[PDB]
Amino acid sequence: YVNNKELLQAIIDWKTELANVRQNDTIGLAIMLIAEGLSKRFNFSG
DNA sequence: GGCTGCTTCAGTATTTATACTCTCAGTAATAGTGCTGAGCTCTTTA
Repeated sequence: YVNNKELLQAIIDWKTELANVRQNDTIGLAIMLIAEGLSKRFNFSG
């Protein structure tokens, strides 16, 4: 799906900003992505 | 620049497998609750 590392980056960055409102959606798109990919796991998707 | 053929779609005729951890929360059942009366307790003296 998606490089875990870049996600660490984005979230570190929203950490730093929340240390000041919203967050980037890059990480949010990736979240949708990973949710939907897990959905196709084998116990579920049944 | 208005102009005809393809086109795509739309309308007919039972019974679903694997958290965890508090942690709280406020609730509904539930025993604590105290009456009423009354029924027996009891004695009285006429």
